[PDB]
Amino acid sequence: KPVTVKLVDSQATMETRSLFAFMQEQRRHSIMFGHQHETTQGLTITRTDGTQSDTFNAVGDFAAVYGWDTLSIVAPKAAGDIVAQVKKAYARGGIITVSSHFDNPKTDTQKGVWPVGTSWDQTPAVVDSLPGGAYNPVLNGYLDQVAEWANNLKDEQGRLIPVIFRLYHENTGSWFWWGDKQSTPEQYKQLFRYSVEYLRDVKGVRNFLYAYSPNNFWDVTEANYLERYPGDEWVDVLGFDTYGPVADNADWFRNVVANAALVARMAEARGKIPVISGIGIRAPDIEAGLYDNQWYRKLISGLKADPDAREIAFLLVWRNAPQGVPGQVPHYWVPANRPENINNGTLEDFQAFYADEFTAFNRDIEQVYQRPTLIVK
Ligand SMILES: OC[C@H]1O[C@@H](O[C@H]2[C@H](O)[C@H](O)[C@@H](O)O[C@@H]2CO)[C@@H](O)[C@@H](O)[C@@H]1O
Ligand code: NA
Ligand SMILES: [Zn+2]
Repeated sequence: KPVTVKLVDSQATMETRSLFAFMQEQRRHSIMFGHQHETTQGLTITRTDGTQSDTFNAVGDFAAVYGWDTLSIVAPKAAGDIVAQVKKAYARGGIITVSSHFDNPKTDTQKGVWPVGTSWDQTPAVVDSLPGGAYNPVLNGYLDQVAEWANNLKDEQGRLIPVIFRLYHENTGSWFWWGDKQSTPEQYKQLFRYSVEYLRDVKGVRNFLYAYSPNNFWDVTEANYLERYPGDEWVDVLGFDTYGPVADNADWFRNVVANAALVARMAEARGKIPVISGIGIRAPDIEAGLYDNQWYRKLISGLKADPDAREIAFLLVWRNAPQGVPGQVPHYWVPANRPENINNGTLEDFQAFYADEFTAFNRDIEQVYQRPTLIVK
């Protein structure tokens, strides 16, 4: 049966429309597991060509949702090209999402001392990057490259590969140049809308669903989520990102569930897909060598028990850095099939999460892209 969909891009390809329809249905039957750099970064992988993952080595299947970033698309592509690996993920029926760690359009010529000129350069650049602003051409250059990438991202039959494109995330904090100290809510909304319009209307991107993802709220209300929300005309996917303590984390887990419940209820009301677009133990705790060997079991237990939170389409955890990060300190979220994670109980935790009937990995999702749809618009 053909389902009626209303997308940000009413001219989206049939496969893109199908992806939306798939998640609309699937989300009330499972939660898909997502992983950033699934087949491009791992502690246990010997090839980064898109054929291996730490997830696969841990549980025998890939993540259902594959996350990557504009750090692999926009010059200087610090994270490396991902076209081949995206194509491999799509060929095995996976779902692709790309987040936007854009450089700072006001300061990107000044790179040298980290974090100058990067997403993490907190110099406000929202006002300055909108049309009329001096750095609008710099932002447009980034968007040009995203569009060229999207417009040429084709499968073996020459059809465009759908991507869930997540823009200006974690915007309710101030660690990024598009954050809440860097912009009024109206200015942020304009940046998001301008960028979607540029991609869709100026550059003709037809294979994107658009995702919005602030941080978790501690005062979990619709009014709070709506303050910087770009609007129903501009967003297909309602998400949030949340990172918590490794220890004494019951309150944080309740907050995860509350935020997921909110986005799920909002998504049903607004005809959107609710997701958790980024979730994990906070990086500093992992980097200190700490672990919670019940983390994944607590996550799935809490989510599936709640009648609203359970309705999210996916949750995504962050990258498994093969050599960690400079402190080298560990920086990974999927427990690896190796002595350290066997011994500390985290591998068992993740294997139990995989075994859970409500989690969906890559072999658990079928006919994602061939569903008939009608479009409103
Ligand atoms: O891959 C881009 C950088 O990602 C960082 O990880 C952050 C991420 O920026 C988000 O804030 C959220 O997902 O939390 C993640 C973990 O703290 C780090 O992995 C950097 O090393 C990357 O360059
Ligand atoms: Na679900
Ligand atoms: Zn159903």
